[PDB]
Amino acid sequence: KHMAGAAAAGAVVGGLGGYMLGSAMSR
Repeated sequence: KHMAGAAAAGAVVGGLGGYMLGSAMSR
């Protein structure tokens, strides 16, 4: 059930990473 680990790590990193890189490239 490594789906919980990969999903948790991917969701967290994706949130912070998507925001910074998101607003950074947007402005």
